[PDB]
Amino acid sequence: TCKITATPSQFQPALLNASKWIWTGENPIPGGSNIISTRPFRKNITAPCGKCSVCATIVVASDDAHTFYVNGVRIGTGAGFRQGQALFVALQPTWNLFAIAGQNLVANSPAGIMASILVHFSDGTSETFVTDESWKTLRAAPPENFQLPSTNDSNWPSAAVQGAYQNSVWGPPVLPPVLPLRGSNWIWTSDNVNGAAPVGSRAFRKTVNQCTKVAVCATVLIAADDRYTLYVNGATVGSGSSYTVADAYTIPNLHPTFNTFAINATNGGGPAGVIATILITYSDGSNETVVTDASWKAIQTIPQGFQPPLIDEFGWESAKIIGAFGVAPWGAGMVIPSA
Ligand SMILES: *[C@@H]1O[C@H](CO)[C@@H](O[C@@H]2O[C@H](CO)[C@@H](O)[C@H](O)[C@H]2NC(C)=O)[C@H](O)[C@H]1NC(C)=O
Ligand SMILES: *[C@@H]1O[C@H](CO)[C@@H](O[C@@H]2O[C@H](CO)[C@@H](O)[C@H](O)[C@H]2NC(C)=O)[C@H](O)[C@H]1NC(C)=O
Ligand SMILES: *[C@@H]1O[C@H](CO)[C@@H](O[C@@H]2O[C@H](CO)[C@@H](O)[C@H](O)[C@H]2NC(C)=O)[C@H](O)[C@H]1NC(C)=O
Ligand SMILES: [Ca+2]
Ligand SMILES: [Ca+2]
Repeated sequence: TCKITATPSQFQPALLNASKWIWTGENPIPGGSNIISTRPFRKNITAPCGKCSVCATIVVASDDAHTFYVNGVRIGTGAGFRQGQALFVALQPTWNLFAIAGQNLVANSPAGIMASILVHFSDGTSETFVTDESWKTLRAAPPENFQLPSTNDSNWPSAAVQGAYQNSVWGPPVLPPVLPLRGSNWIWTSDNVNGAAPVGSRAFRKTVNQCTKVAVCATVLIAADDRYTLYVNGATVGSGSSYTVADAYTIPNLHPTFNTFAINATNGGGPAGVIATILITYSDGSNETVVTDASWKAIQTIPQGFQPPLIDEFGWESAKIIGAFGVAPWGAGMVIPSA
C-alpha cells in the first residue's frame, strides 16, 4: 500500500546489543535453573507513522532451542546461545506477529530466548525491535496454533527478562555471517584453465523468475578476484576490489516476479573468480537461495547492455565452476559482514 522509494544499499547488520533474554519467570531468579519445557513467546509489532514495513533481518539465539514464526509461518529452527542465527522474512505492511517457541532441554539449567528484528520500511529507514518484557508468554506448553494471528494473547502474562546483552549468564552471542559462502562456487568463464586466467573483464548473469509468487527483498553477498561491479534489473548496486573481504548488499525494491543479477568481474592477472550467495524473500514467508554455479551464464567479451534484464543470451556459455568455496588459492578465510 506504500510506494517503495528505498533503493539498493550496503547491507545494515541487525545487532543484539539492545536486546534482552526472555523466559517465563517460573523461576523468579533470572538466569536461574528451569525445568525441561517448551514455552511460547509472542509480540505484535506495528509500523510507525505513515511508514509501511517491507522486510526484516532477524538474529535469534536460544538456550536451548527455538522455532521462529512470522504471521503464522515457520521461518526457522535453531539452537544455542553462543552464536545467533540469521533469518530473512517479508512482512505485512502495518503489523506483524512474531512468535517463538523456546525449549529448555536440560534439567535445572537456565533458559532463554534473545532476538533482534531489524525492520526495513518503504521509505528507506529502519528500526530494531527486540525481545523484552513487552512480549507475551505462558507458564505452560504452547497451545495449538499459538503462533497464528487468530489466537488472542490478551490474558497472557508478560515475559520475564533473564539478562541483557552484556549482563547475563550467557555472555554476548557472536553474530553469524549475513549469508554463508559455504554452498557457493567460485565461477568464471571457460578461459580459466590451470589456476589460469587471462587478463580481461567477463560478465555473468542469473535470472530468478517464480511467476506464481511475489518477491520482496534480496540480500547479496559477493566477492571477486580481482574486482566486480554488480547490477540488479539493470541498475548499479555496487562494486568491490577484494577477494579476502566480501561485500553484502540489500535490494529492498525487487520486481515481484522477475529479477536479473548481473556482474562484470575483472581479472588483473593470475587466478580469477567470482563468488556470490543471494537470498530472496517472498510475501508468503518462504525464501530462496541462489549461488554462483554452472546455471549462471557467462561471456568472454562483454556486449553493450550485458546488464539489462531482457537481452538475448545466445552465445553466452554456462559458467565454469573453478571450485567450491574453500578451494585454494583463496581458502576459507573470507571476511563476511555480520547479519
Ligand atoms: C528459508 O525458509 C525455510 C522454511 O520456510 C527455512 O529452512 C528449512 O527449514 C529449516 C529451518 O532452519 C532448515 O533446517 C532447512 O534447511 C529447510 N529444509 C531442509 C534441509 O530440508 C529457512 O530458515 C529460511 N531461511 C531464512 C529465513 O533465512
Ligand atoms: C496487531 O496490532 C494491530 C494494530 O493495533 C491490529 O490491527 C487492528 O485491529 C483493529 C481491531 O481489531 C482494526 O479495527 C484495525 O483496523 C487494525 N489496525 C491497523 C492499524 O491495522 C492487529 O490486529 C494486531 N494483530 C494481532 C495478531 O493481534
Ligand atoms: C567492466 O569493468 C571494468 C573495470 O571496472 C571496466 O574497465 C574500466 O572502465 C573505464 C571506463 O569508464 C576505463 O576508463 C578504465 O580503463 C577501467 N578502469 C579500471 C579501474 O580498471 C569495463 O569497461 C567494464 N564495463 C563493461 C561494460 O565492460
Ligand atoms: Ca537450558
Ligand atoms: Ca587475479
